[PDB]
Amino acid sequence: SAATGWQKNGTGYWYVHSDGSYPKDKFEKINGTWYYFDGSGYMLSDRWKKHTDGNWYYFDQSGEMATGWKKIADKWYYFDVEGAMKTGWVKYKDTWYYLDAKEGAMVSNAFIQSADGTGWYYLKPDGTLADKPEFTVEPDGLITVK
Amino acid sequence: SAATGWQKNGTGYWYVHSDGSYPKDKFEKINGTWYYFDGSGYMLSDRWKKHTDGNWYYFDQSGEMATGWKKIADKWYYFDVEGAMKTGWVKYKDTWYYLDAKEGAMVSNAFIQSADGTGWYYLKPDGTLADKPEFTVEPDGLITVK
Ligand SMILES: C[N+](C)(C)CCO
Ligand SMILES: C[N+](C)(C)CCO
Ligand SMILES: C[N+](C)(C)CCO
Ligand SMILES: C[N+](C)(C)CCO
Ligand SMILES: C[N+](C)(C)CCO
Ligand SMILES: C[N+](C)(C)CCO
Ligand SMILES: C[N+](C)(C)CCO
Ligand SMILES: C[N+](C)(C)CCO
Ligand SMILES: C[N+](C)(C)CCO
Ligand SMILES: C[N+](C)(C)CCO
Repeated sequence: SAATGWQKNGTGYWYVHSDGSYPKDKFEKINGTWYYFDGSGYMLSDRWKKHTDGNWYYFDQSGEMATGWKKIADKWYYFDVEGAMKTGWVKYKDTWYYLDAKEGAMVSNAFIQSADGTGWYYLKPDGTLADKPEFTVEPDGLITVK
Repeated sequence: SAATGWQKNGTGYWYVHSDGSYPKDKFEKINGTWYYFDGSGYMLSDRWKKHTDGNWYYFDQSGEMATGWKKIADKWYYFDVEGAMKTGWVKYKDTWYYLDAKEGAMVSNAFIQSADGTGWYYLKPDGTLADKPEFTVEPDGLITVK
């Protein structure tokens, strides 16, 4: 906790073990919290990382691995309990949400094709699933949903 | 997960067990996360709670018990790992912070009297402890610190 723990040489943070010594290019758990250190010892803060397990990870300005829902650059993302960004459907409370399969951001006000390519799910403006959507159709074929 | 879990009757969220039944006026852990439900079964969201253990707890709009640093109404608070709002000194990374003993918000740009009433600690504008503060004094007795 003096020459042994969180260190700061201007550019960023690194961390010192009694002796392992300082993590680089890996994850580390520190007082209960996961961080990632770049190839040069420096903690990632406010940054996306695409890991070796094919997952996307986010680290806040503080360096803490994101877990659960997190608004980032004005878009929602859900991260599983082990910090992996999720895509597709997720259960949150009483309802369902859908996260782009490409960028991973929550989708809203959209039709999502069903897995078997046969049908659709509508997600409202706030992103929730419509359990009971309502349609109206005008003569030109214009559709409103609610 | 249908007539058995997160429920929503307009006013707020309540939660149904196979059969305990629905928590009221207590904490509950649900899929790894702690919530609090008022005397009437409803999940607290975006709210301070003063618990029966004499601690202050915060619950975000989502209802999640706050843990770690959390900015709330434009002030910082550190919550211990079990969600109890902390006061006094805390260790964060390479430095120290001080949280008001009264309201619990982080203190910045201030002198804090040492425990034994004998000396002082200065915390900068961003709230960090000054390990090496510098003073200058003008003829009227005016002091700058840095
Ligand atoms: C150990 N440092 C983080 C200071 C530099 C690594 O090259
Ligand atoms: C200054 N804090 C410790 C409050 C957090 C900065 O990310
Ligand atoms: C979409 N979220 C569930 C992340 C929050 C909405 O309040
Ligand atoms: C399990 N994590 C992905 C959280 C880090 C170690 O691999
Ligand atoms: C509940 N949904 C069917 C919308 C998602 C599962 O694929
Ligand atoms: C998936 N991200 C949005 C995190 C980066 C682009 O691949
Ligand atoms: C939360 N409930 C609606 C189940 C109880 C109200 O008295
Ligand atoms: C232990 N907690 C305070 C986190 C909840 C139950 O009291
Ligand atoms: C080390 N400080 C004196 C800053 C406070 C610890 O109780
Ligand atoms: C007493 N607190 C400042 C902790 C909460 C605001 O009412």
